[PDB]
Amino acid sequence: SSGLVPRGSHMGTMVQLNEAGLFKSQGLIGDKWVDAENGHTLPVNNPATGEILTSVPFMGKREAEKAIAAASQAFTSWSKRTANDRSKILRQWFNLLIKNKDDLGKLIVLEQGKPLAEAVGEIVYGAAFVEYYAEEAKRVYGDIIPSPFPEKRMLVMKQPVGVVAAIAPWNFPLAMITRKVAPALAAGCTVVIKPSELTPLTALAAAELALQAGIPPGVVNVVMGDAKGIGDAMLDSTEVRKITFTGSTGVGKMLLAGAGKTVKKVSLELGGNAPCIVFDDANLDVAVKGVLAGKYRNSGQTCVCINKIFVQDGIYDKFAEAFAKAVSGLRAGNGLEPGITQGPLINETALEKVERHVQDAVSKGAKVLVGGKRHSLGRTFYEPTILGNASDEMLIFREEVFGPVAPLVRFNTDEEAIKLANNSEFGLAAYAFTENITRGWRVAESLEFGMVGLNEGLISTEVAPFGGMKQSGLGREGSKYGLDEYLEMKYVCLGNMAQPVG
Amino acid sequence: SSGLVPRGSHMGTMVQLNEAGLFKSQGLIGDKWVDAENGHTLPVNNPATGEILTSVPFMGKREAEKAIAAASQAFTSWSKRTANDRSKILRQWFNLLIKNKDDLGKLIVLEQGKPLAEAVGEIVYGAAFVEYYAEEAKRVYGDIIPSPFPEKRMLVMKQPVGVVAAIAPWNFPLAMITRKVAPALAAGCTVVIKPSELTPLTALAAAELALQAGIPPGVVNVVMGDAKGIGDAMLDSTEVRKITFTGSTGVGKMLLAGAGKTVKKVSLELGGNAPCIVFDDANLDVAVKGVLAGKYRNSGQTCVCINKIFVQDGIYDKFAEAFAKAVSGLRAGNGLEPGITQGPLINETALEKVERHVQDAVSKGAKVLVGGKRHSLGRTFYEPTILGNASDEMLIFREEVFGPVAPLVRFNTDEEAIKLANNSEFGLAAYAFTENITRGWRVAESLEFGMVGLNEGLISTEVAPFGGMKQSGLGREGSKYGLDEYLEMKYVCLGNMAQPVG
Amino acid sequence: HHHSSGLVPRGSHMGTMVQLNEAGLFKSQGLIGDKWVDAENGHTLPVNNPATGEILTSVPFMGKREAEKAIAAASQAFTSWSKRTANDRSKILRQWFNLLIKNKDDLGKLIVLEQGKPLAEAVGEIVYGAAFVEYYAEEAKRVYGDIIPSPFPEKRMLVMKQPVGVVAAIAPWNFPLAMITRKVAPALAAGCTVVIKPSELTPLTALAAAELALQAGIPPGVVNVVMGDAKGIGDAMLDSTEVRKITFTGSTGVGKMLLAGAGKTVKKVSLELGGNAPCIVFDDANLDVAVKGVLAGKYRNSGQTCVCINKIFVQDGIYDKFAEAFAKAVSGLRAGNGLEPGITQGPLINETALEKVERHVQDAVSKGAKVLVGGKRHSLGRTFYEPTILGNASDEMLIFREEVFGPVAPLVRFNTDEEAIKLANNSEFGLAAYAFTENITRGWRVAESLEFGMVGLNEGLISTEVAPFGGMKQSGLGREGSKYGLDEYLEMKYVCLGNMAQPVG
Amino acid sequence: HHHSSGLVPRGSHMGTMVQLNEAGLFKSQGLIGDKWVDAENGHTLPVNNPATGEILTSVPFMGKREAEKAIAAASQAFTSWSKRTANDRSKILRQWFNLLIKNKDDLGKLIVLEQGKPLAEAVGEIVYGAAFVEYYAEEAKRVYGDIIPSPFPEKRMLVMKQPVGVVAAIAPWNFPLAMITRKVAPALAAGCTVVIKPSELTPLTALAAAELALQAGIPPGVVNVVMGDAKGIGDAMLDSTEVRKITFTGSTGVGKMLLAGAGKTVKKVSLELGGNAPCIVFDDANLDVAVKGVLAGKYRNSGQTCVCINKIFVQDGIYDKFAEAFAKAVSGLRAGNGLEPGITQGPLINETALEKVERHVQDAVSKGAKVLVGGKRHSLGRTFYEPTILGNASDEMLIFREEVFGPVAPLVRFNTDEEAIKLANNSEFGLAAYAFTENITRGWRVAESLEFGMVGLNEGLISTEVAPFGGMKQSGLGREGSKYGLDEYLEMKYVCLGNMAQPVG
Repeated sequence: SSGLVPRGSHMGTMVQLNEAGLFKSQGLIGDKWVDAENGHTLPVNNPATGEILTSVPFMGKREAEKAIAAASQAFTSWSKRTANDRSKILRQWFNLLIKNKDDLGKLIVLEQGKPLAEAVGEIVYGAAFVEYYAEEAKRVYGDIIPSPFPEKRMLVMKQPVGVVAAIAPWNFPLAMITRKVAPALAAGCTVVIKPSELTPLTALAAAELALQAGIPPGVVNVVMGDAKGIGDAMLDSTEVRKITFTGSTGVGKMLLAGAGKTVKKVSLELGGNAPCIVFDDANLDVAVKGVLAGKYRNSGQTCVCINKIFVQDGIYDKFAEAFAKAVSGLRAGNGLEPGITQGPLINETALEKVERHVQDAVSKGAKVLVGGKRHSLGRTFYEPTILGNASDEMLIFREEVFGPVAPLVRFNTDEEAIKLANNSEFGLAAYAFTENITRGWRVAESLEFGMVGLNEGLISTEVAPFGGMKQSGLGREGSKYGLDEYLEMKYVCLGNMAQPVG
Repeated sequence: SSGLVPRGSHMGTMVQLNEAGLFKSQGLIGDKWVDAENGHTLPVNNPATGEILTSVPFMGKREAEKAIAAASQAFTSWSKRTANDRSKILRQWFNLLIKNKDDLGKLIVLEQGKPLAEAVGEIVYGAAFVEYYAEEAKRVYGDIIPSPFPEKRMLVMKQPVGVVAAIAPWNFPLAMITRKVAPALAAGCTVVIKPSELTPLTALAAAELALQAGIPPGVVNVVMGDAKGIGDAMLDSTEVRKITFTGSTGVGKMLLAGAGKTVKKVSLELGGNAPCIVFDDANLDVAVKGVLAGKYRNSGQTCVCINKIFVQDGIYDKFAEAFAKAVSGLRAGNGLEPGITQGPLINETALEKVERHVQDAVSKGAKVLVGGKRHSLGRTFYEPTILGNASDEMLIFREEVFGPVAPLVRFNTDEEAIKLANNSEFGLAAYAFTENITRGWRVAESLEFGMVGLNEGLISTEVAPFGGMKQSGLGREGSKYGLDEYLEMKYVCLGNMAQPVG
Repeated sequence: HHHSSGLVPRGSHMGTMVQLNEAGLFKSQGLIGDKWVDAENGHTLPVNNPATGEILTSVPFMGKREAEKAIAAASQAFTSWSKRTANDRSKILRQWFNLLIKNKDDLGKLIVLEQGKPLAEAVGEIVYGAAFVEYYAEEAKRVYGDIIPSPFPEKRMLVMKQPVGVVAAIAPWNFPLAMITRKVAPALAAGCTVVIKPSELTPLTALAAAELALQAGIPPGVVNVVMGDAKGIGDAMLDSTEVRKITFTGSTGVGKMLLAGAGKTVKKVSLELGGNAPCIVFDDANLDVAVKGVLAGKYRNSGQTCVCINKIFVQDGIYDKFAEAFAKAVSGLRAGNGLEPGITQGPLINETALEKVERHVQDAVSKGAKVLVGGKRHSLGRTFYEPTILGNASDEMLIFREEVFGPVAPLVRFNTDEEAIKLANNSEFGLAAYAFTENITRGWRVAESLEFGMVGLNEGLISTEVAPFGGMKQSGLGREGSKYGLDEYLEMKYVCLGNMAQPVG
Repeated sequence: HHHSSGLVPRGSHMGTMVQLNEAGLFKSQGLIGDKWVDAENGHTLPVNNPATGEILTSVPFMGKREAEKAIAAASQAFTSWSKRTANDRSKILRQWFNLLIKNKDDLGKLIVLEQGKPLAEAVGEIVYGAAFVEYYAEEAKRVYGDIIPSPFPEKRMLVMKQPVGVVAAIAPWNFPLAMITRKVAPALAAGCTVVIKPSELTPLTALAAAELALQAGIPPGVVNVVMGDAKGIGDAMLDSTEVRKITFTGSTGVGKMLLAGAGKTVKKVSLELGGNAPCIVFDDANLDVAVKGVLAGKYRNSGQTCVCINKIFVQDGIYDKFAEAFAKAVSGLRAGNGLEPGITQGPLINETALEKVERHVQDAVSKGAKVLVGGKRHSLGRTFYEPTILGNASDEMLIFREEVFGPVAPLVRFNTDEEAIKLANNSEFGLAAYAFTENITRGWRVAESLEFGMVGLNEGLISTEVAPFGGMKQSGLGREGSKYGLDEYLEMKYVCLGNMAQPVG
């Protein structure tokens, strides 16, 4: 035969991305797109097909040092622009992300696997942080504080902290980049970001659009490869004043310890193990829809995912039946195909963890209501699963599954469920469903979690502060408060001041 | 002879303190004043006389664990009181500190050595944090954020973080206790505090007055002795959610690293190396008075102390002459004696550091204008000193002296002085003197320091945020912002909400 | 000196009056600057106890001349008071707060004597009224200015907030202490001085409060108290250049005239006027909570509160059970003299108030309302009225359309949520409203939908110093209580610094 | 169709008018709901170019009936507009902002044609006026409510902020675009609808702005524009129940009447009235900064700004050097038609304005003032007046006491700082003031001391959308620009939730 023999299954999509200038195979340091110093690379694979999409550089310490130096050089000028000037440029970036949302969504699907509707939704959500902080840049207010000394006047100024090092995970290849880069740039900081080596392409496309928006070279730098070597260069640098990380708890704890030697500002978001309480007086349809959305978005691979569901005795049977019917409607497959609502797990390690959790639960008495095996598609597709008769001795109760498995734990009293929900070292998201005003407010107040969905399974938004309590993190992303993570307060005391006349 | 043979030189003062119930020889754990588990003790000595004032317990890990358990038990009830209820109790504590200020001032003099006027001033200043946060407790405002989803409503709540571990240094035996304890208690947290083993008595007296105010047992706990063992118990505890430390940079960096393993919230204030810029157009009298106060308060032993003075070429001679005349008016001695304005350095290690700094400067060309030797009183008294012709190669330029030594560095241009002032890893206080509005605002904006005194050498106040940039710290103490260090934000998303009618 | 001498009129509660007089809290003069004064012509007005008819004392009948002198004293005192630190004003205001609380039992008795409410409610009013003094003593130190990012590189932008100047305050009779402190405390905290005209019906409590202000160290002229010819005093307040802000609580008709009159000198005006509070009891209300809440929200102060429930809309499914349980609750109330323990309803303030209540009840019964409990003057006579419930009320009744200010609760049946909310919003009033529902969606919806400045949701007692109180529509302008209450007494100033330099390095 | 036909009056700047008409920005009708309309009786008023005397077009002469119809359209549109999300309103307002900026050059020319200012100032006004639209598009999403710590364990306390309702806005002629957007942008952002009456002297720019609002997707009835009988329109705005807030910028006499009239329905009112801005040049001013700043602060818009410098107090030591350098600066100004490049002074708006300027100059010269530059009508005639400086001015002169609104700068010598500050504060005006000093203590002191809503310190050009603008004393109520500007269009609501439970564990 004669004809095109593609190496991959989605060449038309990759060609369209490349024609749009959104398909990159190099990192970004200052005013250049670059390879690693020795030309080494790593493959980026499509999780639904196994195919290599492209190689990207395998960078380390030296490239990270060069990126930090570029960011440090760019900081002086960027930080001294007016807020209005930074705001205009950031809005241009926001507009370009939205203009390119359909192609950027497809790029997320290719490298990370989620359904196209979720990927395009991630562009809209991620871009919203850029818009939000473009507006908030102009609202970094200082204070004039009444002085108890007649001869003194007291001010508070808020100024950018300096060069920021940012590390982002694979589960939201765009939004985890903008949630960190947007506030940093708005405040007047510059950044060195290390996206996940599993999903770097979307970060590179976002950086290309930042350059097109007029973000000066060196304000945004993107490096990837040897995550440990890059992270150590970020921690060892004097010029890096702040480090922001989202990812695994074990890695985050090491980063936080390492940041202590230079007293860096740190914000981080780590593992969660979100409880969801369905009370007897929940609106059943609202609860089923909210739990389905909160558990199975991104095939369970979200930091705010519902991990365990406590269901009150009176509603248990009706909830379990309606929830199983809802879960049975999910469809796994390649995210570029219409009607697909579950993508593959990111890799074999993730699949093996899901299988370990399910095997442990079934060995301790859990009942498989739906699913409980690898999907017929193979690879890293796992059937959406519900485990009935779950308990506090199970691995899935104690640890974050990060997959499409919903364990149900029966409970009797409200106090019992709230105390169980609060009995862990996690503190990211939690959820509750009840129609009663007193009960709803009480549960929301009582839960020891940074976010609470009350009659809501989809809580993500750029306007509100997201982050963890206890061992789930430090600091917040989104809202006015997210910008404070990138600022230093300064108290200025003016002396030898005079009394007003007449 | 017949008659009283006191062991110390200030028995009348110690008897008056004891009669007032302010002289303690035990720690405080829950509802009991306690010894160490094995009865071991450490002496607390008067630095002006060498005499033992009293012994206090030499506690460690086990007592710290018991104090944390008491704080954890007390937290449930204290955190659930209304803000108004906590506020009333904290105001009672504030009133008792002020009522007892003269005796509490004398206790600081005995254990730490500063002049009585400075010690009574420290009570007024330290007590002011108690008042401030009693008022601010009622002003922990949450938010209602406009929701971009018509069917959702969005709230932000702010709630106490939990048990706090606090470590305080010796240079402000009262104010470093209240700066940490007051916001923690106001927010609804409970505390375990380890005062300096050099100056624990004032902390114990403050805790006695807290009990008299109606602060419930276990809300405030005070332990001391094996600082490493106590600190390790604080870091290892799950229940300790936040740790606040003021002290040496080396110890602080180890604490911050150690806190990473449980993802604790940390705020800390470390070494500073404050530059002071005297421009050619400074008001000479204002500059001399401000530099004298900012350098020599507490014999130079303040975290915000002026460490190095940059003096512009045109004013150099007139400043050096007037400043030497001002420094020559200082008088060293026992802080309980009238007219004394310089107390002894805390210990022999501090004296040896001062001597090392002076010897290094003189070996590199500095000119002793005033002082430059141990005072005739001996012990740890050091003559107030001025070193002319100082330079950036000197130990005193590069490191925190924490003593009564003022080095003068000549400079030519404004830009030169600002760049030199900003060329370190310190970032706590800085000072500038200029009569010009443009120059003054410019220098205040340019300085990379958490606090700036502009035509002011005495900047301390509870109403404004104090803390460090770069390697000088994390977080702030004082002002509305100080309370945020003890709170966790919670976003609550209400779903299935209806549109307003008509 | 012999017990038969008549210089002090003999009467009931003489022991209480003697104890108040001994405490320095029983006054028969106004306060202008550093003097307690009579009116220039020695005219007076009597203050009578509404439960007994007995004279308590007389107060001056002052007018224009005395109001001008009080304004001049306040203007003279403003210069120094406004330039004190916030901390200095805060300390003095806390001393006043502490004195009010120290004297609460005697001050409560004084409110009972002149206004009539039960002693427990009067002592509660002292605690509530004094709370504004404490709140604004703290808030004085929290008048924050701003530093705003400048879009011009060479400029820096600040916002300062400074006291407006002399304030004229006019207070009504239903809370003789709290209506004084709600206005005086924020004004003083900001650094303003005040001329206050308390109600001529209940002036004694204001004078006692002013004596305690002087004892607290509030300098003479910072607080001045005048009363008598309300129109003449009000016209002097409006005509004065130096009065920069007026604050008024009282009748809508008088408030509208004051607002119009303030226009000629462009004064800042805050006011709180008539309300006509609807209360919606939905079918899914917790019955006990609704009954208890409506009982409290309607009958406190015998219905004489600005935020009192005026009309209750009850959903068809809960109507019968609510009406029965509510009648049983109301039957427990007991009218009498507020100094007698066990009494829970005092007399209406005067005969005009009683006649308005009788007019509302007669109109309702003539249009088909059913008297479920009460509906007549109490056997005690004077201005005591039986606690009343009118079933089968409608939108054509005077009590539906106008503020009754008395112990009468009309019940209006409704079918749908939307019907009740549209009905509740169909007036020019906009002060308080109330709703009872256990459902989260319905509760938030009703609270958002109601066109009122305050909403009680599963709550009949909403008053607090920490939250902003005031009216929408024709019920008022501005707010009292909360951080926002202090802004009524401040002027914003934008300061633009030019020729500024770029930061170095 | 033949060039000799007279349907379109021939004249100067026809190319510009044709380009504006082609762009959809040249209107001869008002806007009520979904229609562009004439007055009910077809009456009109002409709009003439002040530099040429030529007719631009006519606009309707509307009155009470049309204002009532506009209010009804705004009331109908309010229900839906107020219930959109803030994000939805923000997107639409940003589309309007972008359209104003896209059309800035043509809109600038339209301002020149009807109002007369130089084209550079008119295009600058579009950028400044449009900035309010952008600012409040962003601020719409930042209308934050509060959760307040409750002193009652069983209650929770919230503060919500919701749009006030239909707004009536009245704007003057000196900034034909920015005075429209400063009022319309925050109103729309909050969720209010508007009826605006632009100045009958400069209505075209408002109509162009409203066409662009419709193109942006602002629904019909959200913005309505009426003009003609200003008294009849204003009375319809005041008489309407549905108008909940009035905002007015213009003359003090008219503003005081509107404020008085608003009292009968207890409307929220914000207004900005006459100013009489003092400018203090201290002996230690940077001479160049003061000269440049006073030049800009006095002569922008030929002195026809609300914040224009009205009187300059110059300290004895710097007087001679300032007067000499300032005269040299002023000599550079050039009067003419604003469409001619190089022109920096346009004509005064009308003959009444010119006569007031002549009255002020004649009064000053009769009382001893020295004409340093100008002091007569410009050789161009019409309403052009020579830029003038009057030396040796005093407090007995009309120009010291009253707002000149023209290109005349009077200089008053003073000796001490305290003298100048007391003099600057001795009026009933309170809008802008200015000061020039290099000293930090003196600068902060003067800024704190001045009894004015805005202070320029070493700055003669202070206008910005990011900071609060408005007057103290008789210069106004409320603020425009900054986060605070949005509060003028909101009502606070306190919601108290009762029967709440204690948190668990």
